[PDB]
Amino acid sequence: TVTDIILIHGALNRGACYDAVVPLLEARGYRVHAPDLTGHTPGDGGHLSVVDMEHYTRPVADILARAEGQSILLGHSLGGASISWLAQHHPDKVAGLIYLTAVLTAPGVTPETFVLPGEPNRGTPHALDLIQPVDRGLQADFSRLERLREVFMGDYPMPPAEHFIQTQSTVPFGTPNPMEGRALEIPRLYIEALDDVVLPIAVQRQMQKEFPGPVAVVSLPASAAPYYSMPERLAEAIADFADAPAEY
Repeated sequence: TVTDIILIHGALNRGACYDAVVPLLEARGYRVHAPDLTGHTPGDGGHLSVVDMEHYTRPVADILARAEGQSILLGHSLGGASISWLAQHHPDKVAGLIYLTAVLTAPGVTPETFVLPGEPNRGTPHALDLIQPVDRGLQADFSRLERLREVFMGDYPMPPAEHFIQTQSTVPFGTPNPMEGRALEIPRLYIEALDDVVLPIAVQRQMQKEFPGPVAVVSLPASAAPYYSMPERLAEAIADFADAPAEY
């Protein structure tokens, strides 16, 4: 039944960020994908090209279309707003959702609800401090490289440029979760990064607790990027979920 595993990057990242994890899942017998979202491939136009969530997620819709069977969608950090949106529109194509220290927001709730300071257990003030506006775009603050590294990339045994883009579209921050009806019947899994300081473990829990209905959860002892510090443990739980998502 489950045929493809689709891994989806966070803000300012690219598909390639998952390089270490892809062949581990492939060994578990899956067609594994790590596409760039719209605006995330150098030479494609960048952040102003992204019209809306449909346009931003099209490279994932396209893959799901050629899928022989069912798919698991994984989102990292900001990626969770992409897989919630896709779930609404292709629930026939999706068998399961993985939120990897990602943004899981209740129906009709935007991700910014949890980036901005607020109560209870809201705010990502490390990221607001290191990611800055430009033009409608967001971009890291390159005057503080070591800070950029300990905060966003401390799990890397720095990463290579293939893993990143310069400018991020604001589209997925302001677009609210459209999941209704069948989409809420998809099994949901949240993988926590317990030592994350981008998205504090308290915010992660506040998001699991605020989503209507059950969320299965696995806890990883990682920081903002578990695909760097522990690909093997991560793939394993990803494949244990794709082996039978209704019962994990």
